[PDB]
Amino acid sequence: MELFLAGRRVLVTGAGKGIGRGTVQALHATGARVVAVSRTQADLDSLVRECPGIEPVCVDLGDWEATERALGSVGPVDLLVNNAAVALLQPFLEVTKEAFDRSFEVNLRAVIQVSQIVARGLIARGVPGAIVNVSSQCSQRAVTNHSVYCSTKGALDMLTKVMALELGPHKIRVNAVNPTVVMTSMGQATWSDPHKAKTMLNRIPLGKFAEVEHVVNAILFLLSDRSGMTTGSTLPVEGGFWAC
Amino acid sequence: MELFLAGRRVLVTGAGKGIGRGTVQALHATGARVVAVSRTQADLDSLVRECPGIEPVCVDLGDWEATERALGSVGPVDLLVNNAAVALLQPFLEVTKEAFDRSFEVNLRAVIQVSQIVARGLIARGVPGAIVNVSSQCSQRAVTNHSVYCSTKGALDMLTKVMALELGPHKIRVNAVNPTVVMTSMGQATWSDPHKAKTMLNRIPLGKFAEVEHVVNAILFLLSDRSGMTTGSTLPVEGGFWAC
Ligand SMILES: NC(=O)c1ccc[n+]([C@@H]2O[C@H](COP(=O)([O-])OP(=O)(O)OC[C@H]3O[C@@H](n4cnc5c(N)ncnc54)[C@H](OP(=O)(O)O)[C@@H]3O)[C@@H](O)[C@H]2O)c1
Ligand SMILES: NC(=O)c1ccc[n+]([C@@H]2O[C@H](COP(=O)([O-])OP(=O)(O)OC[C@H]3O[C@@H](n4cnc5c(N)ncnc54)[C@H](OP(=O)(O)O)[C@@H]3O)[C@@H](O)[C@H]2O)c1
Ligand SMILES: O=P([O-])(O)O
Ligand SMILES: O=P([O-])(O)O
Ligand SMILES: [K+]
Ligand SMILES: [K+]
Repeated sequence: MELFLAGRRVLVTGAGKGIGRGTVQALHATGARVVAVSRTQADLDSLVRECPGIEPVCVDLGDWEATERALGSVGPVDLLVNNAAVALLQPFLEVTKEAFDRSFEVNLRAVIQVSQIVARGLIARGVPGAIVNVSSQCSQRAVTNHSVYCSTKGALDMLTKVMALELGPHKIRVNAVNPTVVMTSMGQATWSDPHKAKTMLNRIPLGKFAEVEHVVNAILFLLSDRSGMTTGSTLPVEGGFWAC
Repeated sequence: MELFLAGRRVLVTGAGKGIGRGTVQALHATGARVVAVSRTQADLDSLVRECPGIEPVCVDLGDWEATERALGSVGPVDLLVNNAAVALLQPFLEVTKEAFDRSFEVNLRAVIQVSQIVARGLIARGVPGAIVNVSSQCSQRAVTNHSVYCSTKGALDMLTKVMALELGPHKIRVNAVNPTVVMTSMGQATWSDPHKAKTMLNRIPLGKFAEVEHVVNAILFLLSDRSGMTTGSTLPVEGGFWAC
């Protein structure tokens, strides 16, 4: 099923590791031109060795001022994948001001900032485009010790809908994908213990966690014109967790 | 908190046992006039003995024609509680035509028929009113062997919403209540295995099942003018089941 990403310029945040890195790889291989944004330069360095021709951009997206100086000069971007996030887990009664702030600055405020930059350029060129926000299964279902993280993702699902509403007349689509655990570093830091994992597994009808590949496939579908009448949506990649 | 039910005429379906029976008693105590509809006569005989003054109507609500003949002549009814239902549990691959038909005739078609009769009368008298549909936590979360039952409750939630929409201009509110397991006869036949109740109990934050009185409290709030701007909703009485 052609998806018409060959040739397009795509920006991916949090591309150094995990889902964002596999997204860059998938995109490169299909022919799109990629701008890889990430916090750690050594991740970008290896990625430009593996995926020749991408453009690396190293910046901490939690810093509004520094992001604007690094990204303002990126140029024409057709497609955008907002993937960077942090997961700072704390029981509710132990949540601190600093964990709150950092989590919201990276997981949500950055999503606004980068999206504005790409959406202003699409409008100025008068062309259509698409944005995918990587959310989570726990945007809609509570998990212990995840009150701050799950609130950013709950906020992100809603941000996705207002973006979709306000950007729809400029033919820019905006969608979220909501995966279950993925055994990236972020998932393995938390669900590596056979027992905690087990309690989640028993709730997943397909009886397994997601692979990076499942997530990328959903991302690529939502970026392509194949999903031309889908916007404001939250696409689950959670093996059926939300259904039961 | 005055909910001003005294003096109005309320119809309750499935009044012979469980939540419906508990609803009739609560209303009876508050001075409302109750029409009690149920399938089994002996259930209504003892109900009239404990709550003198209620009007019993004995009829099988799955029978459209008998219901019309039984209820067409019931008089001014201000408030309606659609509580009667059947739970015919079969694995999806064993669902039969008969279990399907019987479940939808009782759990949904009867809701339409009795609500039409009550809504027509209210509109003729030009007075406001309120309808509560008793739904379920399984209206939005799947449970094994409940494909038909959960579908009737999912249909009920949505019916509630269209009812709310069309009857809104006539000052009739329509809401649903969505309880977790309750240890009526309906709850005791399924969840009586200790290992059974355990699976679900661990997914309920308040760590217990619902009592009849919790459900009745919610029905009464939704019938009262205390909930005057609430229509088309599904109020969970499930100890937080839906939240995680
Ligand atoms: N893995 C799962 O269990 C899972 C489940 C549901 C949803 N998700 C979502 O999937 C997305 C990716 O997660 P993942 O598992 O791929 O995580 P990961 O393996 O930890 O990678 C996240 C990437 O984002 C980068 N990043 C984080 N904060 C940054 C910042 N302030 N500025 C620039 N880049 C930053 C990280 O860089 P550094 O490592 O250099 O900091 C890393 O390259 C997230 O939005 C996450 O919430 C993941
Ligand atoms: N108990 C639970 O765990 C639970 C959980 C979530 C939601 N709910 C909902 O709560 C409501 C009541 O449940 P419950 O536990 O109170 O059930 P129950 O104890 O079995 O009582 C149901 C009542 O409805 C009557 N009824 C059933 N079919 C009828 C028909 N065709 N015509 C006339 N009357 C009929 C029954 O009469 P007969 O017994 O004489 O047939 C009985 O009096 C239902 O809508 C049920 O789906 C119950
Ligand atoms: O809700 P998560 O922790 O499985 O992403
Ligand atoms: O009606 P249920 O969801 O308690 O089985
Ligand atoms: K997670
Ligand atoms: K049930």
